[PDB]
Amino acid sequence: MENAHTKTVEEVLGHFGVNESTGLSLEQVKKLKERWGSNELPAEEGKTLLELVIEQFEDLLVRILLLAACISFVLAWFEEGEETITAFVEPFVILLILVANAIVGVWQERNAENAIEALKEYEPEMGKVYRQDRKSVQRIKAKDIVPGDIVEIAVGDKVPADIRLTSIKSTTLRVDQSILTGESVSVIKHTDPVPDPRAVNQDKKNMLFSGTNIAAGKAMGVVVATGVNTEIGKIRDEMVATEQERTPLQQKLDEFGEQLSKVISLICIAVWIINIGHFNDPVHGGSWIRGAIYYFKIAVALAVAAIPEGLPAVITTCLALGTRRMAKKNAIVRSLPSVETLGCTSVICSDKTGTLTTNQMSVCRMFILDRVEGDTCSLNEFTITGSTYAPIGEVHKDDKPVNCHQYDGLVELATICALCNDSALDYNEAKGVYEKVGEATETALTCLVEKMNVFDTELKGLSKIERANACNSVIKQLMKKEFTLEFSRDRKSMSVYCTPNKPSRTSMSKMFVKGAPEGVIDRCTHIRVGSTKVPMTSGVKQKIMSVIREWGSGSDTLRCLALATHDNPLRREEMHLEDSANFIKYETNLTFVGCVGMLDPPRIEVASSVKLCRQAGIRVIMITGDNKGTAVAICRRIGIFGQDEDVTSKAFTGREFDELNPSAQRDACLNARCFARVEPSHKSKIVEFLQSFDEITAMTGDGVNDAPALKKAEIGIAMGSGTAVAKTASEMVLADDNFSTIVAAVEEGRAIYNNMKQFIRYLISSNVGEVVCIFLTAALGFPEALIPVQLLWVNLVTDGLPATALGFNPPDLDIMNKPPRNPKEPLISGWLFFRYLAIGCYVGAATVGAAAWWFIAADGGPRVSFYQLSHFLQCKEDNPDFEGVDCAIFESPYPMTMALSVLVTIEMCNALNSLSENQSLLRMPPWENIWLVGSICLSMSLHFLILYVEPLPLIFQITPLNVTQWLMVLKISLPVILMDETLKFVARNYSWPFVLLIMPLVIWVYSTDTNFSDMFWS
Ligand code: ALF
Ligand SMILES: [Mg+2]
Repeated sequence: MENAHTKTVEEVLGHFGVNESTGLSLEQVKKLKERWGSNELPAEEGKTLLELVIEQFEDLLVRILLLAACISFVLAWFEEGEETITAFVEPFVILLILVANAIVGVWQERNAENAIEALKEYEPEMGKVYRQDRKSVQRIKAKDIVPGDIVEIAVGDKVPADIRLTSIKSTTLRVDQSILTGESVSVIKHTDPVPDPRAVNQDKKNMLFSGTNIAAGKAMGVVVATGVNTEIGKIRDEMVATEQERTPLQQKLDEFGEQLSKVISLICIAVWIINIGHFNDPVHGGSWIRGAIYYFKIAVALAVAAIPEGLPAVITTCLALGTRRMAKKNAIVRSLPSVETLGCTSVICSDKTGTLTTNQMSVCRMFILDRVEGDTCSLNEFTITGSTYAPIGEVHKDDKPVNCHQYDGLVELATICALCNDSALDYNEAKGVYEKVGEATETALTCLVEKMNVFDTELKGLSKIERANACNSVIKQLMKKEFTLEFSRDRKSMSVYCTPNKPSRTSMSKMFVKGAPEGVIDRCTHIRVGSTKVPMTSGVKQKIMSVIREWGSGSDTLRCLALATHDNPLRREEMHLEDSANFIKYETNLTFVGCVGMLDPPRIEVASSVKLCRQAGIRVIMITGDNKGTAVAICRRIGIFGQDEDVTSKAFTGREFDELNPSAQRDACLNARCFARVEPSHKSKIVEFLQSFDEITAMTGDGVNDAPALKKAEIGIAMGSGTAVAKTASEMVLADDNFSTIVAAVEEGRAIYNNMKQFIRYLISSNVGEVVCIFLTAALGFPEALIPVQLLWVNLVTDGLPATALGFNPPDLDIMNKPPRNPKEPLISGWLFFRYLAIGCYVGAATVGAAAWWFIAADGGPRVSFYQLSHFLQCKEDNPDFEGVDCAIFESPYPMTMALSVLVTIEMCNALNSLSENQSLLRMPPWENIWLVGSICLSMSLHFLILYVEPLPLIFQITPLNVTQWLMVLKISLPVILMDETLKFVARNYSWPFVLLIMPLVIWVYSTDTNFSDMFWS
């Protein structure tokens, strides 16, 4: 059945072959069941850990590292029995870091909440259905309802499937459609067809939708769609068809990984070509026997040197620290990688009710009659302060405190509001927040009554439990409700009959009236001025109507609720209380006591957040299921739209949006800033159109309708008092219900992204330095200087501690005044690429020289020959007298610890001057980041431990160093800071206590004058 709302009830009955009270037969129900299925939303299967691990192992960098570990294990098998189990430490440690990365990634991306199964609890467990031929009413589970079936729904019942209403009992059907519109207001429904092929769910008032409870009233209806074909079915389908896409930083890192893999392949091929020169098959030797292990030892070392192993760990640590800061700001973050993507947000999409507003209806304006002029009257307008159901508020007439006891019209209005309401107010001691037991409008009237002590009741020390209803109880003690007249569609008003409790009261019959201004005023024939009744006149009616229209159609489109009372009601026994037609007849001689106006009020922290978003370059677009007028009024109130701003081509509705031209279809999302009366699919389409412009969108909401948009958007935020569907479909939850936390999170994400760029560049520079070192050692043929396990230790511990310290950098001063960054921004620029490539080349050359320094120019150590004996695998016993030295000195740990110490100290110095992108270290000292110096001294302490503890110098081929060699290492390492400062100065042009600290040290280390002898190849 398509467009069931357009067709009449007879047509939709005939199409299904269904009649009232004889809905279906035992075979027709089976045919409809097999044709469609079951009234159920298929759940999402939980993601198993095995598939998560397999997918996370698909990373190219991880794959290269795993291949390196495997080939290292193969090489270690060929190793002799002379060495101990330390030969297998390398594959073990590489596998350990790989599984550590996998486990930390699982911890990062594991969420127990499921987007469908736990969330779709809106489906009723049981519903009275199946008006088949067997009996009358069948209370069978809603799991197996067929589209042809007839359903009856009662008060508090949840609609099982998409139902096209046929008959309405109790004259009113109040439906709560918050899951599809976000509004808790009761939607009065009818059975008349709406003759439009394309209509939003709000326009469809002849249909019932699954998962929506009934505020009041009972009715009968015929199902139209079930299971996936329902509106909640569309919500679930949107919830499952959206797969989270890698954040822009992750895309940049994947591009870097692909580039790194290709350059690894090229460098490995080049090394293999060069290794042919040293080990040539025409030259008689064991080229295959022993040249293979040397080449593959390079390949494993090259792969280890290229991959920044500690980068995922430090990134996770930084994201976890940012998440902890957010949790200290009362905002719990569910996904760490989405913390940084907050900074690059181009557009913020928001839901009006609950997120921008308080979702607590409160009356803000009210007026009564004080003086009546000739064809004119004087309205005593008041304003109510308060946006919460708590009765803490004051009346303001021209912004002055007012005591309502003196005014008699206010007392009458308060009595009418107290008695003519069915709802009430209660206090939750557990939560500490007053909540509405019934309708929002009647609860707002109750709160207004309690705010002003019209009888001057004493509330000096009343408990919060009894403060909720004290004034209402005092009023109700005076007047008792004999009966009530229910709301009706035709009269659009509510009447309550009351009798005074005092036995000697002269007046004994009063009917209070509360309803829509039009009908109530047209049915009003007198005006209540103070305690005196006044005949009505045309001018007073016209001015009252004009005031109502300006209150309900301007900057603050409040819902208008006219009030009245009946001073001469007919006797109770004279009444015929069966039909609603007699109600309007009995409601004809009212006196206009006054009127009130109410709206959903925005929070007291939204407008500032919106203007701060505008300052930072983020556009805040409001998308809501409410009517366009209220949406625009709230937009103007919170500052999205100007008070006098024209919104002809900037505010749209879903029906307007769908029919719009494709070029204008793009243009609307390009320029418009407010969307109202939109389905959840419309919100998803808005977000998708915004993303099509390559813009990161932040969706904020608190309802089920927001969930498809929250999932579709890159980052989704949910309020801490909204539905669990929004909470679990969003990456961030605002526990304190504070909107400024969003701009705070954007600021923290920008700072986090800056720090992440800094330490990513630092780690990549270290890695390229190690790669250049390995390539130089392979090409020259010199004995190895850096072993892969030393590279693991350097890349993980002594780099992650400085990397975390660099992630602890203070943020930029102008961080929140800058526009959002382009998502396609390269992580490395050309000049910075040149800087870090030069640093890496210097690191490689320095490590190679430090290894060669011990071999050739050893001060106090064994001095080998020139670069002629650079090749060392050709050394053998009974050699042609190359030198009278042992051939086993080439494996000594002294050159290896030389290279390790040079690398570590150069990395420490690089961490010192990686504090800033282009600011020199002289301008801002390392003392600014007190974590940086602490992490660096901790890393030096760790290095000294691995040098001087008992077992550790065995795993790493290193030995303790004497003072002279340590000074040589320092002399080699120091010029890196000078080189970085020079490069920074060139970048810039194309404090004193810190400066005086290093002067006594630089002279002391450089005082010794030690020269070299390697000059022939130069
Ligand atoms: F609360 Al809404 F669209 F206004 F989900
Ligand atoms: Mg909402």
